[PDB]
Amino acid sequence: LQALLPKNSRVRFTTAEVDSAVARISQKIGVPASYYQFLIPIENFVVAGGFETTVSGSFRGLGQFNRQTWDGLRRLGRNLPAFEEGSAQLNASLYAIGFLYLENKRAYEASFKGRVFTHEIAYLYHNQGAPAAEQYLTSGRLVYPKQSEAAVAAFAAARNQHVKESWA
Repeated sequence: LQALLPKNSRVRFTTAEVDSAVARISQKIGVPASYYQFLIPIENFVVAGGFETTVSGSFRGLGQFNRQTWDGLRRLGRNLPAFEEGSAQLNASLYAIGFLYLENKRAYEASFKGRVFTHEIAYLYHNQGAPAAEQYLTSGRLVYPKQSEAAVAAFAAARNQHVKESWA
């Protein structure tokens, strides 16, 4: 039973086709497959036989990208289709998730020298955007606070991981 959040069109992908595409793309672009396995179930509906993803409104597809974030990657030179087309596609959305991870990793490492970009930190960056993610890490307040309980839990873990020097 999916929890109702206060805030029509979906696409369904099978687990196997997601897994196959993740394995291929993650290897190609140098992003851990485990990051995709972490992110996809948080952002999308896990249903019998795979995942369903909303492709209407501001946030779309497996990565739940908005157009501005998607277009940012294109501006960097990433070969993606237009937001509205690619966000409804398996491969393009998986490339975008990974390209964004790579960009956010650079942003995190530039602001916090010597620290490790963990999966939960990467998800914070993915969801809030790098500027707002850095703001949450430093201030403890979300710029865009209307997120799911699972997301908020991930962000709290991310900040814990960020501040603490080691596992403990």
